[PDB]
Amino acid sequence: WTYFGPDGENSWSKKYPSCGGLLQSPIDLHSDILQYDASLTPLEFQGYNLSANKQFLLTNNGHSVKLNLPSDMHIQGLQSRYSATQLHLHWGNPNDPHGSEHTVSGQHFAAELHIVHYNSDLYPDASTASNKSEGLAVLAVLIEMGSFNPSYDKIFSHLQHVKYKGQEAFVPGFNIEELLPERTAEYYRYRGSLTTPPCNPTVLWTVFRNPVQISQEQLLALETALYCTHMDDPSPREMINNFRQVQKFDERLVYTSFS
Amino acid sequence: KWTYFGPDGENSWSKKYPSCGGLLQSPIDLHSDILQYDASLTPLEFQGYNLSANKQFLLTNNGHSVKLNLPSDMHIQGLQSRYSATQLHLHWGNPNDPHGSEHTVSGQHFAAELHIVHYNSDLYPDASTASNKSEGLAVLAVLIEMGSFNPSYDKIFSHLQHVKYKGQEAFVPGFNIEELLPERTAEYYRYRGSLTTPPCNPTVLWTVFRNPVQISQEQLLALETALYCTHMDDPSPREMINNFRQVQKFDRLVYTSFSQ
Ligand SMILES: NS(=O)(=O)c1c(F)c(F)c2c(c1F)N(Cc1ccccc1)CCS2(=O)=O
Ligand SMILES: NS(=O)(=O)c1c(F)c(F)c2c(c1F)N(Cc1ccccc1)CCS2(=O)=O
Ligand SMILES: [Zn+2]
Ligand SMILES: [Zn+2]
Repeated sequence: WTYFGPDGENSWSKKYPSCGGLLQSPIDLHSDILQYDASLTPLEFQGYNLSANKQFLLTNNGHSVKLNLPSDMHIQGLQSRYSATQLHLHWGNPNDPHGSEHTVSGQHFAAELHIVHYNSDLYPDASTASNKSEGLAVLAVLIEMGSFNPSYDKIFSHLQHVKYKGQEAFVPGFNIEELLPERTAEYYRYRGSLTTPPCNPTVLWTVFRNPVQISQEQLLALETALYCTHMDDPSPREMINNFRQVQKFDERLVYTSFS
Repeated sequence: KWTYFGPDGENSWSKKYPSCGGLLQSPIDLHSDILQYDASLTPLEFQGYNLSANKQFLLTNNGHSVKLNLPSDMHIQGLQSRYSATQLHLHWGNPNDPHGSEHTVSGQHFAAELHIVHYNSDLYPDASTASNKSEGLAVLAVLIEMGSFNPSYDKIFSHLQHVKYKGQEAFVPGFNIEELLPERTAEYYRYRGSLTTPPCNPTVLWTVFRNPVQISQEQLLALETALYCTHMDDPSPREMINNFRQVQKFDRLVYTSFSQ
């Protein structure tokens, strides 16, 4: 599967039936469908300050650049503990640098960060949780161009070493909470899906209200550093526009922790 | 049995209709990064759009759409070839969400959208033949906003009660179809795309006018509540609502006849 050509998102449902099922993500977050919910208490990010004496694997899997995370990292404040498994990003391209997955009032942000977690109280690993009730929780950070962000550069400084599918690099531990925006108490919450195959409708989404900033140069590095092909592929593919189009979301609300 | 909702909805169209998962798909979001002025985009001329009020034109519910058939003496000029009209139809949302345009502008949906489908009658004998040929089809799109009552659109909408179910047909007296077009038709977006329904053939030259028209809340509610996708005797009725495809990746630039 890919984000373009004949194996792109309109054809995912062939091999991955859930991609044509219910509860699909991402969606447009717009005023008519928001409803304040006082039950939406602040999350607490535990174990996010990764040991600087450890190394964490960054990979290009051809679909995505991901950073593996340890299972002692978890969200507190949901009904079950959700333990981290990985983070990754989505972006557009230099000619149209608006590649977030979620949109707000119809508008894309430059990019979007996802921190994938699974219900480790109920299930042994994310793979097993992914097709299960209450299985997954993803945190989403909207990214816009602005000042240079030293924390995001702790990932982005490694991207050259994972330019091609199959390449890997080690990242020394840093405080992952530095990638989150201001006022993480303010968020959107809804039940949806993975935004890539297999598109399982098992994700509790938390999209923070406020974006982060990265510089013009950091965004361009993200959009130009990575291919979606192996190094020896005679027909290379840039890793660009790696976001899913928004999905219909009818007769449903997105709950907000803010009014 | 493709639909706009459920296991036969748009993310599954490609399973039966391969072009729906191919290149050059429509509709799209019209936004600054992908627009470019093209001074060659001169005005279209609309010929034979003033249909006689003493003639009548067939309105049909085919289960997927309600279309008004148009006569082949109705043409657009300006395109390399002459294109003849074949039908017009609309796309809309639902009573609780009157946002059902197909194209979006800077990420927003309009209330509804009108499409006037033409085929290259210089080259082909009918629109079905044209539809699998390069630039075989030309579709004009009018964005529709909730606003004032529109008597011209009501010349269509006042018959919808009478084609509520799949297979039903009604006659509409002729009127001037140019009354359905917005102000300043010289200002438009132009791009190469596709049918927005199965079989999604990538054979359409799209012209989306820059300016919307208005129809009233009451006209929208009538449109959004009058029609069914199913036969009159079907025991599992489906309302004809939310009949718009999501916008597609733009794989393209959109050319504008206006520079600002
Ligand atoms: N946006 S997202 O969070 O849905 C998302 C994504 F963008 C991906 F690129 C990928 C995801 C993924 F979630 N997965 C899928 C998955 C997660 C956890 C348990 C099983 C499978 C892993 C394969 S991947 O192609 O690297
Ligand atoms: N928006 S659109 O213009 O692409 C569009 C549409 F919305 C439809 F609902 C339908 C279309 C159609 F174009 N056709 C398709 C076609 C046209 C002309 C030659 C052959 C096939 C007829 C079948 S339909 O399902 O009534
Ligand atoms: Zn993601
Ligand atoms: Zn149409």
